[PDB]
Amino acid sequence: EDLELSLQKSDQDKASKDHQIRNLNDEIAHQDELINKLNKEKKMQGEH
Amino acid sequence: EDLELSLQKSDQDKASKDHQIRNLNDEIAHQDELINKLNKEKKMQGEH
Repeated sequence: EDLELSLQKSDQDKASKDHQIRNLNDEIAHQDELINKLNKEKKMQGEH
Repeated sequence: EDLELSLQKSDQDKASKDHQIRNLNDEIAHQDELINKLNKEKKMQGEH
């Protein structure tokens, strides 16, 4: 009963980290167009 | 000894995923001044 108390809580540590690496990967997908369109916005300003 | 084996599988997996989070935390920090550099460009060339 001691060892499951680590085991359930260590998985609880892992699942707390599992969506964390997902959400930070959801961030890089989300800001991707922001660094992409500002690569586009300056170059069309580069004409002007 | 079976539950020790499943504990050491998670224990090796936890810090190895922590190896995945840090360079991913690096890249989310890497573009951070870069997008704000692009942000300060349009605020600079705006009146220009």
